[PDB]
Order: sequence, then structure tokens, then C-alpha cells
Amino acid sequence: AMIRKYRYGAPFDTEALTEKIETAEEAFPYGEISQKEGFAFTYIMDEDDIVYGLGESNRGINKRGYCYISNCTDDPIHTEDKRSLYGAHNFIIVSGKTTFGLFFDYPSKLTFDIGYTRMDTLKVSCENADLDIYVIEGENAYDIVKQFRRVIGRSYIPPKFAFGFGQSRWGYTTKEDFRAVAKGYRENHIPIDMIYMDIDYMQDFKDFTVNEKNFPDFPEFVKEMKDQELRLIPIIDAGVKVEKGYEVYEEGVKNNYFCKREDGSDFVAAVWPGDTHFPDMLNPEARKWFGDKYRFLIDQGIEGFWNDMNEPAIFYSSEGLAEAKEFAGEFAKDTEGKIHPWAMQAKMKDIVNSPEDYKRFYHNVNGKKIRHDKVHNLFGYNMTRAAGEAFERIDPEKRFLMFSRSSYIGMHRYGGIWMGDNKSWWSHILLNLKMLPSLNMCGFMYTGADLGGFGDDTTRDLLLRFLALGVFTPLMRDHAAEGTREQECYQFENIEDFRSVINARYRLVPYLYSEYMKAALNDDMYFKPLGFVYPDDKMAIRVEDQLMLGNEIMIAPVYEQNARGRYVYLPEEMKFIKFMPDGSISEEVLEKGVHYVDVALNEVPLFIRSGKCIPVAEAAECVKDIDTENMQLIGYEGSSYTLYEDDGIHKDYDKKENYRVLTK
Ligand SMILES: OCCN1C[C@H](O)[C@@H](O)[C@H](O)[C@H]1CO
Repeated sequence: AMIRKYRYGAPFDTEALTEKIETAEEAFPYGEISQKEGFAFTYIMDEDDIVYGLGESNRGINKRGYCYISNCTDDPIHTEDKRSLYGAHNFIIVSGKTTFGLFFDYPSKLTFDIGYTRMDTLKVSCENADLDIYVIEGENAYDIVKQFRRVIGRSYIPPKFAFGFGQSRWGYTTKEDFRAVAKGYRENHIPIDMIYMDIDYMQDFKDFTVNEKNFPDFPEFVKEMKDQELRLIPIIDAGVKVEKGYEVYEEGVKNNYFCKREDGSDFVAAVWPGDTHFPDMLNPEARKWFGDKYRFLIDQGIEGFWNDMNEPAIFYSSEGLAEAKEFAGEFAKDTEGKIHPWAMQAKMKDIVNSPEDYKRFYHNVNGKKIRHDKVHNLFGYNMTRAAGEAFERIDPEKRFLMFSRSSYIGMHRYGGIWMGDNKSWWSHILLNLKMLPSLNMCGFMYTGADLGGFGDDTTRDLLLRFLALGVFTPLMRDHAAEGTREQECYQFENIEDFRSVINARYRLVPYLYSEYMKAALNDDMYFKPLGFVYPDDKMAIRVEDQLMLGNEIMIAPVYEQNARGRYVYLPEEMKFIKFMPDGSISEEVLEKGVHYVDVALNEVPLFIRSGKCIPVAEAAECVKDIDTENMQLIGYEGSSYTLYEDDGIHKDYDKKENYRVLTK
């Protein structure tokens, strides 16, 4: 009703929305539209306007002052200059005197020039005028986000164990590796629920295999781990290894389930297994086939998966590599200095994630051929869709843990996302924080970043501050790249500080799970910018390093090295709470306004809003062992809290039995 859909040309059906909106037949209601050069929408912003949205994208909560390109890309260096990361989340909200939301339902490269060229000018452009643009009206940004959340369908809901702590590393390969992790945590009584299995668990990186040498009785290992409340979470990649006798490959070739070149052959992309084919994720029969392969792991006791490299990432194509070797032979023969090393270096970089390669393969959509670049940002989304749909077919009532690196709006119904390859940088604590509300606006609630940083070398104090933010993010996972300084919690001196921080997570799990469930079930946000909760407070609307969570608390993590506290702005009176390393809970009332709060490395801070309280459990070492029967309430006298809790396993969300009222 307050949502209208403006159709240009003949757009591709992304299935991002679950709700049907009729095509509007009036002139576009904001700014101006031009087709002189592909498609461009231009809008002149007021100087006080804030722009929210874009889900997983670079920089801040207010998107003004830079350029953002929705073009799912495998880029491990998230510096401020980058215009594209892994996600394509084409929803923005202009917020000010004039307020409206826009969703550009377009599956290809889409450029958001948000004051980059001229500060007052918002320009959104793409190559082809074949798209739907949804215009959402409302009193404020928050109401517009809520309408949007309604029409894109309910967010993915994880199983409760996924709210525990998880540990992973690109490098764990053998039973011994995994047992050392289990032992490193359990014998030091650091809580944990999950261990991630990265690409080395497979036989030569073949999807839907297990290295039968390292795991000759894999279901028995899965049980050994699960008996200790440790759930193994295996990676699945986009590329299917080319290899004779490998059933997944053979089936794919025989039934034409792979993406093909223009000449009809199966396109070759080299990734971890060397030569691979990509399953045609936009083909329904291929998707059913590919998703059903997950049963191979599910039958073995596996309850969760993560999907990687699904941009899809390409190290090189056969075509790219041939050009590379040819160039290199010229370089090698050059004696006159006609070919500089720089040109040689550039060619080598050019064959990776090449825009040319994305034009070299096609999807078969219900019989019709579509060049991949035209639908590039739909790939990772449909790979995760394939898995989610398969889960429904095998056990309609069971929640599986599922999250994906690349995504597009619509995928939020089928899995979460992690924020990809960050770095052990202090700036990435803050980057992690700012991405949270924007993802929430776009449907992606189950999210998190690699705690401690994926690439480069972490330090003890950096890992502790990351963990203290991760305490509040639904996906809380310590994961590192190969070759990095080891960053399992037991690798550092005074490990009692890591126990204290992760203890805080487990004490908060019933509250955090409850808020997640209440928000997901009501198409609402888990994390919100302060401006959404205090929209009449000009100071509050511009705060970017604090977030509101549910309706009870605010978080404000320390993200500066050597800092012993940080500044905060409280838009109302709050109780400043700290989980202390001795197990106690420090509390102090603070009035509305500016404060510097002391927060030590081994203290986890939060703020409880006036007239609110939250339940806190005693610390336990796995989700199953959390005692929720008579939790302590922290916060304001005379307040109450409605706890959501179900069995954490099935999908019986609609019971009054799931809710109970607690009173301080
Ligand atoms: O080329 C790298 C592929 N992968 C990228 C993922 O983002 C990361 O989490 C993972 O550890 C890594 C190895 O599986």
C-alpha cells in the first residue's frame, strides 16, 4: 500500500520478495530517471539527510560520502577504498525531512554513488534498464525497514546451538587436529559448541566427500565430538572438481547440471581442487540435485554447514590461463625491454576473478540461456537456496545451521552470512559493528565476523576485544587463515580472561536467543542504529559505534588498542553493566548524556535501558547445559521481560508455551 513497484524493461525474476506488489503506472515519485547511458536514478539530498542500508557494504551506518557497487566479489582486503565486497543488498533509505526507502531489484552490477561525486547527489546506475524499483513510504526509516522486512519474507532462524561459541581455522585436517581443539577448550573450561571444518576435511577438495584416510569412520568421529556437545560444521564450495569416477562430477556432466560456455561445453573454473565446474544454481533441477547432496553429510550426523567461494570465486579459467602463459613466454623472450615486469604482474592479477570469465559461462533458466554476468549477484544466493530447500525436503521441521559468504536479498530466508575475510585489525572491530544494523535492515540477522581477524597476525588484546563484540553477534566465531599466528583462546597467556569473556556469551544466550527469535518472528531488527530507537535525538541519530539490541540493551564495544575505556552517549538513563572476570556483575546507574566508561580487557560491557531488565544465566560450557529455570534478572526494579524459549531444535514457533514473563 505504502509500497509501489516501478518496472523498467524486462527484469530478471530474482524472487527477492515473497509478497506480490502490482506494477505502478505513474511517473517515478522521487528524483529523476535517465536512459541516456544505461539506467540512472538521480536524487538531490538535503544536507541533513542520512542514508541507511546496503547491508554488507563498506564504511559506516550512514552511507553518505562514498561509492558502493553491488557486485559480489572475492576480495580479502577490506580497506576503506573498496567499493565491492561479497554481498549485493540493494536497499537504501533516505532519511530526513523527506524520507523513503528504495529497493533496486536488479541482479547485476549496480553502482550507488552516494555523495561521492557531489556531496548533495545520490546517483544509482546500472548498465541495462531492466529492473524493478520498489519505493517504500513511511514516517521514519525504522517503519520503512519494517515494511521491507515484511515483503521479503521471514528471516532464516538458526538452531539454538548456533548461539554458542565456535572455533575454526583454515588448517585443521586430521582427527588429531580436531581433538587438540576440543581438548584445548574443554580442559580449560572455555565454553564452546561448534568446531568448523575447513576445506581440508574433503578428499582432494571434492564437495560431498570426506577424506576417508583421516576419517575412516566419519559418523563415529561426528558422534565422539557430539557426545562432548561439539558439533562439526563442514565447509561446502561452489566448484565441483573435474575428475573421472567422481560421482558428483559425472552426474553433473551427464545431466547437464553445470554452467556451460557459449559453445555448449561445460565451463572450467580453477579453484581449490584445480579444475572445477560450477553447478547451474539458477537451474531448478540442478539446484535440487546439488542441495540433495547435503544428505551425504546430514546422514552422518552433521547439523550445520557453511557455503564458501560462492561469488563464485575463480582463480583462473582455462582461457585466462592460456593467455597468461602466452604473455609469459613473450616476457621471457623479451630482450629489448618492450615488456615490463609490471605488465607481467598485471596479467597475472587480471586472470583472477576476471570480469571476462563472468561473461564466458551461462545459466539455463527453465530452458533459456542467460550469460552469468547478467545475473552474477544471484549465484551465492541460489547455492544457499539449494541447500535450504533441500533441508525442507528431508526434515521440514528441523533447523540446520547454514550461512554463506556471498549473498543477495532473498537469501536471508535460507541462511545467514559471515562477513568474509577480514583482518586482525582494530579498525575491523568497528567495521564488524557498523555492518550489523545494515544487514538487519536487509533481512540478514544471523551474522558475525571472524573474531580476532581472519588474515594477518592477531595479538592477545585484539582477540579479547573482538570476542567482547562477538559476545553479542548471533554468529560468534573465532576463525583464522592459513599461515597466521594461531588464535585459539588457549594459545595465549592468562587464559582465564578468555574464559571470562566467553562465559559472558553463555550467560547471555537465553536473552540473546530470545531477542533473536522475537525479532525474526515479527520481521523486526535484532540490532538497530540509535536513530531508530531515539529518532527525536539529533545526537543519537549520528552515533555509529554503539548499537541497540532488542528492546532492553545497548552495546558499545572498545575498539581501540591500549584503551582502558571509551566514550559513550546515553540517550536516556541506563545501568552500565560489566561482566567481571571473577564472575560478578558490576552495575552503576548513568544519566542521559556523554560519559567515559572504564572497560578492562577482560570485562564485557553493556547498558540496560531505563525501565528494562534482562535475564542472565549462570555460566555453562555448552548451550545444552545452560540452566534457564530460575535465572537472575539484572536491570531496573519493577520492570519485566518476556522470555522466548522453545526446544531450540524444531520450528514450533507459534505456541503460547514458548513465552514466559519474568519480573524484577
Ligand atoms: O581461497 C580461500 C577460501 N576460503 C575463504 C573463506 O572466506 C575462509 O573463511 C576460508 O577459511 C578459506 C579456505 O577455505
